[PDB]
Amino acid sequence: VEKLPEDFCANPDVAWTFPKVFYTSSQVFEHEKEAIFAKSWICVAHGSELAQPNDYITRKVIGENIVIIRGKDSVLRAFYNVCPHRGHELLSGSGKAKNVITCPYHAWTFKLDGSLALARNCDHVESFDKENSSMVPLKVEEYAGFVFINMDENATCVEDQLPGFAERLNQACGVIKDLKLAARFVTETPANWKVIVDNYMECYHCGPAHPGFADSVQVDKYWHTTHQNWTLQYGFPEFHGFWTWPCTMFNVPPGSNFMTVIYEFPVDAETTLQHYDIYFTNEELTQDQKDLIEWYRNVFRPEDLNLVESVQRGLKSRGYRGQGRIMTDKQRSGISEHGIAYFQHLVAQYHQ
Amino acid sequence: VEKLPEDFCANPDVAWTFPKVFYTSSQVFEHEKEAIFAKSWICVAHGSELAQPNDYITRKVIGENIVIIRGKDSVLRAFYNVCPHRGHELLSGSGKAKNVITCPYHAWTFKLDGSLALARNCDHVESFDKENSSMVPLKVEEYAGFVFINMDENATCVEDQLPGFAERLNQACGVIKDLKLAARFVTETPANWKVIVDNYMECYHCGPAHPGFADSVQVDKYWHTTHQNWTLQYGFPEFHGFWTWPCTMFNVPPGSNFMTVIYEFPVDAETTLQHYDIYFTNEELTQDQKDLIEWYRNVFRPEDLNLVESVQRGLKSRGYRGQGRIMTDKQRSGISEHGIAYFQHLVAQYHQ
Amino acid sequence: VEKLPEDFCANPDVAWTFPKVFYTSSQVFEHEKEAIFAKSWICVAHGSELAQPNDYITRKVIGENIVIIRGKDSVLRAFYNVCPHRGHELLSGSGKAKNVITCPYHAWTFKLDGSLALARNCDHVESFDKENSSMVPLKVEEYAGFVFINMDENATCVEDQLPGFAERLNQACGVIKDLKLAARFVTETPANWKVIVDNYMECYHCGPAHPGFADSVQVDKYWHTTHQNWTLQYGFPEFHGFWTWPCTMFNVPPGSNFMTVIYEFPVDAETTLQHYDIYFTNEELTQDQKDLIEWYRNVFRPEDLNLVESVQRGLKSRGYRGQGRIMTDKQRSGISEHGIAYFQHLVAQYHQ
Ligand SMILES: C[N+](C)(C)C[C@H](O)CC(=O)O
Ligand SMILES: C[N+](C)(C)C[C@H](O)CC(=O)O
Ligand SMILES: C[N+](C)(C)C[C@H](O)CC(=O)O
Ligand code: FES
Ligand code: FES
Ligand code: FES
Ligand SMILES: [Fe+3]
Ligand SMILES: [Fe+3]
Ligand SMILES: [Fe+3]
Repeated sequence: VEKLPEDFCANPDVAWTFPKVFYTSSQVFEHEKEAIFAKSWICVAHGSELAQPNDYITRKVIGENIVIIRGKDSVLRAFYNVCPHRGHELLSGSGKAKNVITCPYHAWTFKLDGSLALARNCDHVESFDKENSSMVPLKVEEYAGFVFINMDENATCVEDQLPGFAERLNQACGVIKDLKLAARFVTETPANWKVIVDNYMECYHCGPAHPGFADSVQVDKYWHTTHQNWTLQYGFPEFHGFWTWPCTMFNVPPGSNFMTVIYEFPVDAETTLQHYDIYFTNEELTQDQKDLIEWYRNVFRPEDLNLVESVQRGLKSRGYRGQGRIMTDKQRSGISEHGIAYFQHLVAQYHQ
Repeated sequence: VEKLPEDFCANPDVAWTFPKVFYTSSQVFEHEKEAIFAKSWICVAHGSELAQPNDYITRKVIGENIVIIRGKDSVLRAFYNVCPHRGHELLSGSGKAKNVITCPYHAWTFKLDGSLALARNCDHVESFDKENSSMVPLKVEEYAGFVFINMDENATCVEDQLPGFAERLNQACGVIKDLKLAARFVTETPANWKVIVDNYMECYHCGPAHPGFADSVQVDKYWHTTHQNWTLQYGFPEFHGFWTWPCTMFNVPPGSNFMTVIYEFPVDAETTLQHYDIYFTNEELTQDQKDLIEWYRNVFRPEDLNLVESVQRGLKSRGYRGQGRIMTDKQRSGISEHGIAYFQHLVAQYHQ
Repeated sequence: VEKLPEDFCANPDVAWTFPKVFYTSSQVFEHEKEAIFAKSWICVAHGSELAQPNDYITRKVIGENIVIIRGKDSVLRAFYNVCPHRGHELLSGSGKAKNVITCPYHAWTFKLDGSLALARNCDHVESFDKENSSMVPLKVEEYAGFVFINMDENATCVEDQLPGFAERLNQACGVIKDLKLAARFVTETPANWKVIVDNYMECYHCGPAHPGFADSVQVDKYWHTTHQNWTLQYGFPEFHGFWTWPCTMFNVPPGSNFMTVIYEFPVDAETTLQHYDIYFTNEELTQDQKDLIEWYRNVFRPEDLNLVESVQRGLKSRGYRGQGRIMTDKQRSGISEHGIAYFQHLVAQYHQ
């Protein structure tokens, strides 16, 4: 029942953020849950986690426990992680599956393509239906070295969602096929998923909110350019910060020899599960990599987590007029907030 | 407003579990809360806890704090555990009440039958009603050596709910009257009460889910026969497992000299408080009895608690088609799931 | 949405408490939140906390984070604690502000009167509206030596809400202007705000529920007189206990040189934030004052917190008939509950 104009934030030079209800309403969240997150490609992992036959991972997004698994035939598949008998979860965590999936409850077994292998005693069950007792699939695709799922059977391909993105990312970081997961920070953040994207889409805040990092880095004339359902923040010692629709962020810091990736998995209007993954090419970490990981964990990320959490609380106040001015300038400077207008302009298209 | 056919699961040979909404909907739970648990006899304890005058226990079921108390006149009574003046709780925990109940807030005193003994200054309050300032009762009955409460004043008697059950239980365990509480495991379980019953009503899962247990024991016949709102699982050193409507289960393991009892006290659609009681006839326990209690606590029960918790999560998934096939076999073998159909057929009569 | 008669508890000699729904319903709370707490003067502190230029405190009441701040010009002001840019909270805790407020997010600065000082880069933002970018004020007034806020722009003055109260309080304690905060107990209490007022408005409970305190003191005359939206419990070495609409209580114990203040900041139907402040005229504390603080913290207050928490649980029971008799005696004795009737008669006017 809450709608946005089709031209909402179409002019970034004179633009404001959503009326606050869009950050807080459970009704708005339920619509975005089905119109956006059940019908878009959702990045869930780096390819290194699913490279070999029988490799699998599990993810939870908008209330759906999903298993992605590389088959014995090396075909990548994704399934709802729920047994078609009486609903027990099939796999937990991540690792290497055996040659069949065995349900922990009554030990029905499934091939890695989801088809029912053996249902105990089914020969003695009247009219047992073998073809509707398979695991339920969804779409999965490998794109740009990462892995995306899609709950909409009618989805096309990741490239139609993020045209040109793979090429640009492989141009910022040429070592993607050999990156390996070094650390993952798991946090349930009490902020709307769009508030966390807003926080990523500008550098207006890094001076005030990231003193130790911005003070040492003399970064001026850093540009934020929009493309097709993704954007690129590029600064100088190159920096790359990609945002991709709806809410996965890829960062290639100065060395261009490593990456950090932010995965946002919305839970409800005021809760978002975040994975903060750090990837290096070497499995054995040096102490310089170990220290860098702890700087991310204990110094950098807490500052951004605190910001979006305070904003979520303030957004409910009757003392917040309703919308915030997006501080875009004529020059599209490094401190311009125009990236927020691009993101919210796209979001508004789902609120017509 | 979610209704089931009257013939739901009337034919166990071709049957499926409830549509998933019945295990997850708060609307369904509120209906079951009032149509079943406020109008059925609810087992709360073994008789040994209330055998002497002034004995009392407290229970919480469907949001109601209940005090069950044996009066000075040796009459067993049950009351809502709330003062008639301004609503302070009257008793906590379990034990021996003094000869009057004294409310901790304004020290009104009540007799063990619920009557107001003395309300201070009531002589000076205009039109004070001594007889509607008594504790509010509900029905209680001793049946089969156990204690049942009922929130419906128009209820009849436990035998009308469970015809023949006491006669049959006393044949399975001839020493019930001499049982004493040896251990109680209290768990607030994140599963619908009906998922927990499903898990009790079949042995399809014992091989897969209780490996250490199914591996040691060579069971030479196993039958699940239905009766009158209760069922009996009987195996061969006999084993007896009774389920009684709505959700109390009584087990008589091989020795037949001790019992374990499962009490389910539903909290909401996705939460059930469970009591797992172990009763032996001797007050001082042997080292083998202590060992058996720890096997139940740390090996056996966690396996069943984990199953129902995983099922409750999987039942919410859009990848669960909706209903699960009840694996009934022609022979009604030891691993047949037909007990579930009987249970769910009874539940369905409450969703007309 | 069930309404009360205009004469509800108009006759204290024959009166009952609200039907239990008024203490538990979220719908009732939402009405009282907007009709009472967003339209009444809410006491937040003693003036001593805001006496000097740049002093500030923060409070939270009915979901609103408020900052009260004494400006460089020595004018006392209050603001919603939310940045007009993108909603980050502005200040935390209490203390001495710098000469401008700096937002932690993007470092907009505000003078202590709420007006925008500096918005970084605003010179390059098209059509930037500086005078609709100030912090949002609400009304604040110093009254009786304490500080009140009001969320209703059309509010008048505290004296219109509490006629004669300041005049009578300064007769109870003549040194209010020299008091200083000696101790504060902060508790999120799981009780409706009206249950907590009930608990304050009678001494019917002091004998049974405060045993160590009742036997210890000698009371030669104790009266509870009602006025205009406030009441006075007065005893003899005088004692004064003031309740003021809606739920701030001021205590002047026998020595009549110190004060105890209860602030209730409701959160929802079943949750109330309480501040219990103890004020002495000397800042450097004696051992007897220090001992007295601990008796309040660990002996006296826990008894009252436990009473209201148990009452809130009991009010939900179907075994509570619905309303409780207010134990008013014809002689308005020391243990008469007639004060509850006065309070509930005032509350009832909002449920017509
Ligand atoms: C894009 N930018 C620099 C604004 C956000 C940073 O990339 C934060 C991060 O990479 O975790
Ligand atoms: C009936 N059966 C054996 C399947 C369940 C077990 O009795 C559970 C139990 O004894 O606690
Ligand atoms: C009003 N009365 C005496 C009932 C309550 C006490 O004043 C509570 C208090 O002083 O904190
Ligand atoms: S739930 Fe998977 S086999 Fe029964
Ligand atoms: S509440 Fe039990 S006596 Fe007042
Ligand atoms: S939110 Fe306060 S300056 Fe950006
Ligand atoms: Fe940041
Ligand atoms: Fe089991
Ligand atoms: Fe008290």
